[PDB]
Amino acid sequence: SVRLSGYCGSPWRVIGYHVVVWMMAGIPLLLFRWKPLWGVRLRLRPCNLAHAETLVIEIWQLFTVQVQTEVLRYYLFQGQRYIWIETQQAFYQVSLLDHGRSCDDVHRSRHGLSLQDQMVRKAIYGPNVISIPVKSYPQLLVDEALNPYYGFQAFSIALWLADHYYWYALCIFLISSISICLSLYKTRKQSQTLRDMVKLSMRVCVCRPGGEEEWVDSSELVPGDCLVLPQEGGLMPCDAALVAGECMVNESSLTGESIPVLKTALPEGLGPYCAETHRRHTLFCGTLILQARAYVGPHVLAVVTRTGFCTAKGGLVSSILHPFYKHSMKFVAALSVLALLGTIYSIFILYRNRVPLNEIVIRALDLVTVVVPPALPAAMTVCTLYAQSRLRRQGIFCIHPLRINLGGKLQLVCFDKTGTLTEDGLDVMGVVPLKGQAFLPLVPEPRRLPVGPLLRALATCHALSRLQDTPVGDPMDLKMVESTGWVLEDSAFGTQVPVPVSVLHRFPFSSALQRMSVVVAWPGATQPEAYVKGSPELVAGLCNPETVPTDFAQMLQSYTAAGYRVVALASKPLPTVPSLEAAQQLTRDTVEGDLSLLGLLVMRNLLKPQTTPVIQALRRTRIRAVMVTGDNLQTAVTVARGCGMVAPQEHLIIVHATHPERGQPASLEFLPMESRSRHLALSGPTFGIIVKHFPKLLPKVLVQGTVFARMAPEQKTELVCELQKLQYCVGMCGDGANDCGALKAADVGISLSQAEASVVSPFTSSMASIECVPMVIREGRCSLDTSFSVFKYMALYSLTQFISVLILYTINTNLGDLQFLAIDLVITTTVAVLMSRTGPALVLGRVRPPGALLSVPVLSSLLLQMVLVTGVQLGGYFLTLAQPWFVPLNRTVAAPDNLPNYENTVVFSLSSFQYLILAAAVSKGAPFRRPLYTNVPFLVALALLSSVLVGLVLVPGLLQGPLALRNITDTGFKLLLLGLVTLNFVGAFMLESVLDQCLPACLRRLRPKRASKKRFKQLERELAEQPWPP
Ligand SMILES: CC(C)CCC[C@@H](C)[C@H]1CC[C@H]2[C@@H]3CC=C4C[C@@H](OC(=O)CCC(=O)O)CC[C@]4(C)[C@H]3CC[C@]12C
Ligand SMILES: CC(C)CCC[C@@H](C)[C@H]1CC[C@H]2[C@@H]3CC=C4C[C@@H](OC(=O)CCC(=O)O)CC[C@]4(C)[C@H]3CC[C@]12C
Ligand SMILES: CC(C)CCC[C@@H](C)[C@H]1CC[C@H]2[C@@H]3CC=C4C[C@@H](OC(=O)CCC(=O)O)CC[C@]4(C)[C@H]3CC[C@]12C
Ligand code: ALF
Ligand SMILES: [Mg+2]
Repeated sequence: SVRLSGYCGSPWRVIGYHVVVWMMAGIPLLLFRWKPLWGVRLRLRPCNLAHAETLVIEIWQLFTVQVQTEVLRYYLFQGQRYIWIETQQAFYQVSLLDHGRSCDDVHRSRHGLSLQDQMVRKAIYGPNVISIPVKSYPQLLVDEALNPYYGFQAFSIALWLADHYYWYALCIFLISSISICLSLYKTRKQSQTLRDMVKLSMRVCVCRPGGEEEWVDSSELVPGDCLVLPQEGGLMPCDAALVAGECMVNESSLTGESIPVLKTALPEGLGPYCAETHRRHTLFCGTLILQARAYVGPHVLAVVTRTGFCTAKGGLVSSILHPFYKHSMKFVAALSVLALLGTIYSIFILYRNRVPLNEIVIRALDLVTVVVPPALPAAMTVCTLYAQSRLRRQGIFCIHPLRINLGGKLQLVCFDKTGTLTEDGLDVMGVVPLKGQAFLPLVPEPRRLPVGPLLRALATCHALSRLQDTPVGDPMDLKMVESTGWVLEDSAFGTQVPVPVSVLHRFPFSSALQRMSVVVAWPGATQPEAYVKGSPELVAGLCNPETVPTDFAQMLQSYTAAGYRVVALASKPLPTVPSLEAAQQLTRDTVEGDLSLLGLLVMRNLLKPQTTPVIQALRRTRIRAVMVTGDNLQTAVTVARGCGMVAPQEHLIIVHATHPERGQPASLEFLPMESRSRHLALSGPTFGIIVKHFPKLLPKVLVQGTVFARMAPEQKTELVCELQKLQYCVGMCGDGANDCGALKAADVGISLSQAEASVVSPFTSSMASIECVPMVIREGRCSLDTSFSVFKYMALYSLTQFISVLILYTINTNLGDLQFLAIDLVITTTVAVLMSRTGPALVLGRVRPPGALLSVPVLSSLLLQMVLVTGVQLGGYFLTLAQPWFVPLNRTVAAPDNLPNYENTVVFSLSSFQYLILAAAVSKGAPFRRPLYTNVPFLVALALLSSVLVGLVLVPGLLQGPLALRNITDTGFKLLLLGLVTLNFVGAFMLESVLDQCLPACLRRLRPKRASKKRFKQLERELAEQPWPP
């Protein structure tokens, strides 16, 4: 359901809105960006939809759209046009304008569209272009830079500039500015790349009423134009229906398969033309026409049905354009409420301490920046930068490094079959000869055959030509001739190293007979030899019944039930004289009759050598591998059993759904096919029928579905989205244009292609194997572990500084600008960068990292470490006050005037060690990272900073002038402080170990969680309890 709200404008009201939102305050702009309803109710008056100039489109999601008048009122919502029909008084979508018009209606368009008609239809539908918007850098910045965090960072920078904290403000400002500039550049470059990808400019020939023909740009195409298709082929500029002639189309952009698809003219009937019902008569935008035949009439005719975004390619592009962090944000909000409480206490004590008002405000507001660290996201990003560098070294290119963290959450990866799991093209599996009347064993090496009829039939029965000293022609012909070892030189062929045979004539391959004929001869022969090659069931009807085996159909189906490309070959001795004076005057029908079937050639798309190891490694780590292919279900099932997606002990069930016809509803048919433990296999049609008519059975299908074949690109996207609705973290790995929606919609989409799929995918790999998936999963698990560690350190760091500054505020002192700077810059930056440094573990494990920062382990660790930190700091403070040499701090003045003093000195000396202790304690090794002792730079940095601090404590006058520290002459007290920090070190490491070891066991044995939050785990539970298909 949708709702259209109409708003006009008043100039006085427009100026009034602008002044009230600009001169009064800047906050109203952000308030209106957070809810645009108030902004549109203030700036625009409500107007009747017939006069509206602004519409609020709400689907809950709210959108605002400007209404454009040519007259023709219309608007664009997500690339789709909604023209205003005055007679019906509504904004009707242009996709529905000629919906349900008959096949005779399409056929009457074969004479073309006039110029007046084309102009009105271009006014209505627009140009035949997929127009992708590339925003300007200000327009692009308003989206990102208005992040709430960036506002908090701006507030903190302004505060630090008001507080003479210039250097850390400059560091934070530089980091944020470079990050924003990089994000803007990346987004604009990706937009420009996608725009260049979807752009299609070409000259097309359209029929015009009166018999004429006009060459126009493909953008001038409107629904109702009659395209004149080139006989030589080419890219299809729009969606069309064939009304005259036939075509051979490469539909890999829709299916991923380069096999030629035959398109025939639409049938003339009084029934509504449908792109799915008449898919075999429809030419889709972006697909490649290989050749077009005009049997009746001069030229091949197609009637334009959909242009622009209304094409299937346009729908895919629109889906691409218009589709841990939660707990991080909630923890930051909790840090903010703690900031409010600490600010109240700070105001109270500073007013007690007789601090001036402006200084009270500065201190209380600086406490907020203290407890909420402005440098948290950069610290979280450093680990993803390390992971991205490692991945680029391994050949995997990531455009957004923060997407790497999602690799640690993946429980399911979807795979395209062709080019991703299997090779791009077919390979010669063998040739099946015939001895006598029965089949022979399959011969994997056709050149190992003797020099007989079948070898020369494989070698010379084709239509290849030599070009650039390289054979060019039919691809399967090229591969079989490469297999035979014979080299091309009508034509002649030399054996692999026999007698070189020369072709005497050749009859072309026609799509009607779907078979080819040649006539060959050689010196030392008795008579010429004619070869025939084509569809095996069609060649079998021409040979003698005493040559075709009785097991022919069964063997052919056994071959083709696995997705093999069988092609038969036959031959004939001809009583013709061995001369071209009679051999070129043969009619082909006499050659096709009385054949002798020589055998079959079996071609298959082989599984890549890296596929089965990776799939078995994924299944061993309990990650679901799902085949989502555009190919047929038999090939998909065979490849899924081949790559180990379906183990031989496991059961596969085909789910077949039937459309609800007149009088009976849709039904689900389950047919178990002989060889988790239960896998489901279904087609695109079945997937759609289940999505529409069985929405309660759909989750079980998605939880048990392993093979999804014959899927359209939007169906791949829908599968990815429906699996994400089950709370899966979904990965997609594909290499085709039909995979772009699923690669953009997936959490981790890896592109095996460098063209037209690299644009929309977060990750691109230079290797054509799926070995990138375990690499990305390992790097993502390492990055998620490292990000947990860095977040825990920054939280502990924020709290430690909070406790320090509170203890010091209570006595009317502070830490010190240079002590603040040491802690903020030197310690914290060194620690964050060298924590993020370590790489991933070498082995994938079955257990994956936690994806929740609000977990009980994380919160318990933080709380206990902070208890120990607060205890050590308060104990050192109260031990300092108990000393005989201790003197109070002259509370009459405030910091930094009362510095140096013993209290700040001891508090800083303790907390500065605590930062390194917590840094070392939150860091982890196994199972998702390399061992912590291998991080030699980090350990050396910890030791060096510890030695610097031990010098600050022990060596008199060491940096005490700069850091405004007080000299303590009691060496026993300094040794007591060092023993206290050693206590904190040992206690922090023991706390981390005790938690990481015994907290899971206690959480399990104490309160058992029988039900997971994940929807798919609950579905797996209830399927284990009650298996759905009985
Ligand atoms: C406030 C200021 C002073 C902070 C400055 C911090 C920078 C010096 C940090 C932030 C990100 C760090 C980078 C994070 C990622 C990497 C990748 C790393 O290279 C690899 O990981 C290759 C490994 C492989 O391919 O096997 C080299 C260090 C480097 C550039 C780090 C260099 C130091 C950087 C630039
Ligand atoms: C007057 C005082 C308060 C100013 C201190 C100067 C800082 C700008 C210096 C002191 C310590 C320096 C840090 C020393 C250690 C590191 C780790 C280093 O990491 C790497 O080189 C990556 C190599 C790898 O991982 O392979 C990046 C620079 C950085 C953060 C340096 C950034 C600049 C720092 C913060
Ligand atoms: C006055 C100066 C010289 C003080 C020196 C302090 C050092 C003795 C501290 C600083 C950092 C500490 C290191 C911090 C962390 C590690 C990793 C830790 O390894 C493990 O926890 C096992 C599993 C894993 O590596 O993940 C072993 C101790 C060690 C080297 C610590 C050993 C003692 C170190 C070197
Ligand atoms: F390459 Al595919 F489905 F196998 F698009
Ligand atoms: Mg593919």
